[PDB]
Amino acid sequence: SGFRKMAFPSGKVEGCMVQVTCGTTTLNGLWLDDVVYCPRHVICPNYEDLLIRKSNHNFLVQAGNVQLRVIGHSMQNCVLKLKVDTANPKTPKYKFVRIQPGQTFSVLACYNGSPSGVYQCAMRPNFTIKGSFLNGSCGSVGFNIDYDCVSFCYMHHMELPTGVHAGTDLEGNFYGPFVDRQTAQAAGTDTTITVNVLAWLYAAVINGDRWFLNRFTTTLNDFNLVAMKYNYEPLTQDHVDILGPLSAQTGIAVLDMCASLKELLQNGMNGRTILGSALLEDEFTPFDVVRQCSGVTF
Amino acid sequence: SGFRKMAFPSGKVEGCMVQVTCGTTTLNGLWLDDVVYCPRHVICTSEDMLNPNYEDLLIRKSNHNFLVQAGNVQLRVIGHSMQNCVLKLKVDTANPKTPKYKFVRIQPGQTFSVLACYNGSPSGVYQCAMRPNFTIKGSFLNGSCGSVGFNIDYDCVSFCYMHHMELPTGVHAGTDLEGNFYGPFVDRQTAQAAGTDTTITVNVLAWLYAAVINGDRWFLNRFTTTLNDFNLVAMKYNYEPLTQDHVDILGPLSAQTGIAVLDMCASLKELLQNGMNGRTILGSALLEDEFTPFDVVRQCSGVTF
Ligand SMILES: N#CC1CN(S(=O)(=O)N2Cc3ccc(Cl)cc3[C@H](C(=O)Nc3cncc4ccccc34)C2)C1
Ligand SMILES: N#CC1CN(S(=O)(=O)N2Cc3ccc(Cl)cc3[C@H](C(=O)Nc3cncc4ccccc34)C2)C1
Ligand SMILES: [Cl-]
Ligand SMILES: [Cl-]
Repeated sequence: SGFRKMAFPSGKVEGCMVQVTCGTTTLNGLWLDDVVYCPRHVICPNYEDLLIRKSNHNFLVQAGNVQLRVIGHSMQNCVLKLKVDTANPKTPKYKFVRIQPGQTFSVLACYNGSPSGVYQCAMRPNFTIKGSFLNGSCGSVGFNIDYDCVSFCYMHHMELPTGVHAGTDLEGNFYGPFVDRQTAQAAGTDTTITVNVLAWLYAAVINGDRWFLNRFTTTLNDFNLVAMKYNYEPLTQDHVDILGPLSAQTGIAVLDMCASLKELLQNGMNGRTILGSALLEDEFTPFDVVRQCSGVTF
Repeated sequence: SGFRKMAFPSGKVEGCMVQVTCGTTTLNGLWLDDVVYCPRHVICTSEDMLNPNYEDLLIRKSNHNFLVQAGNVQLRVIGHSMQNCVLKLKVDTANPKTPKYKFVRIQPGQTFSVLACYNGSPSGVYQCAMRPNFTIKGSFLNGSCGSVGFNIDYDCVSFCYMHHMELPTGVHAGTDLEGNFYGPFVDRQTAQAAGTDTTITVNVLAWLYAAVINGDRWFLNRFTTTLNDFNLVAMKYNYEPLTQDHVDILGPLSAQTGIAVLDMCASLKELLQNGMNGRTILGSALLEDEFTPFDVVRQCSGVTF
């Protein structure tokens, strides 16, 4: 029993974190084999012009108490790839994957190449993340672990004026319409991840919280008309299919659970809580609910 | 900016997790140097749990009855002893991944990270608090026994909790790493229930100071309160009494924000009376009590917004 915002164990990622310094800027880098990946704003804009003025020895890379020697450099989108002479002996099995809004991942927050904390978060529909980052956190990475393979999906680049965060995949492509420069940038109006709220309602049922269940059902179209009114993302047939296993385990049809959600949106919780929360939680995917209510190990 | 329930990076603890099997029971163990620590109930057979005589069950065991697996490698047990509710298995290999560590016993209100494991393999990491009733609101399934709680201040891992059991309300009970249980609990299947839980007042205050640091003051008021008047009100909402020690501990956060502890107490008193009226504080519609004053200082900026 119990339901917590759980992150993947961060060990395999901790062994990849390094400090990257260029001039007066210090941030975090990800050392995999003989390459260190970090945000290109460490050279700071005309990034080709700023980069051509740099030599290998201008980049100081520190792994623990050991200096790594930079022997090459190149830029890929908004990521700087620093070739080093030493391959990371702690390099785990890994992939670079680009995630979609609604997907969750673990963030290992680092400062000066040293990990300070791990937390779980979701890629919002507006492509920002509600993270916890201070100055110096740039280069901190997001990941998921499947068996023994680490799938790196996020690299932290910046904080927006509302306190939320923006970054790239590990190939340097931004999530969202953001740019790596000090210009007028703002997060778009966010929405609630509907398929995730439904997954969390199924987790509440699995843990014994059933007060919100009702005898009613709904069509997908009627549910989507109500979802649009409350700034909830549209629920698709793919979402209904993905929720299939949780529907079978609890005996509550997806559209039957949609009718419970509709009543919660139209009437509130009325002094009650669900899994110790007075808000409808949307940062647990259907897979996160299955994994936490089954004890999958890595 | 931002405020999340943040756990410590679990790497140093992952390298210590092993699987311990005795007969038909399999659970997790903590391998530090040449000793594996695990709950002593690994030697019980379910029926034993009603009234187990651990000394009697243990005397019938030899070293080779305990199977310890570290990854894909079997460790050889060369000695065993019981210390309170923990079994200490001496092994022939010292853990080369043993971090710098201490065993610390914590007080209610203190927070820690939990590395939840099954079959000696870590599955997830989350942040917890020792409730005032000595239970923890964890997320544990069958096979999680032996999972540990810890803090990593600086480069030293301080182990403070080992998971032993789930109570009928879904909450969890366990011991420090010397095998002493937190709370009036026993490692026996007896009628045992968690006492009435209360809200950790000093932690809610710390979290209100974190909200002010991050730029929110809507909940503040022009009033102050005495410590005694605050406690008379707080006790009516099932909040733990606030002591002079708590007021002293909140000193640094009071100086950083310019808001006296008893002025923050007056704000809390009003929040308990009025609720939030559609508003949130740090993305929460409830008053959060699982961040200590230390956690707020650790995570938040030194400059107030
Ligand atoms: N809005 C807003 C804030 C962030 N700015 S800034 O001027 O410090 N800033 C401009 C900038 C522009 C482009 C890029 Cl790619 C990076 C960056 C940097 C960046 O955002 N860093 C950070 C990242 N995360 C958490 C931070 C917390 C606190 C301060 C910086 C933080 C620096 C004011
Ligand atoms: N209440 C209640 C539940 C737990 N029981 S039990 O019979 O499985 N159980 C009695 C028992 C008694 C004393 C001691 Cl020390 C250990 C234990 C064990 C224990 O609690 N295991 C677990 C531990 N954690 C999370 C669990 C989740 C799900 C099932 C077991 C879980 C076994 C029913
Ligand atoms: Cl010791
Ligand atoms: Cl303590």
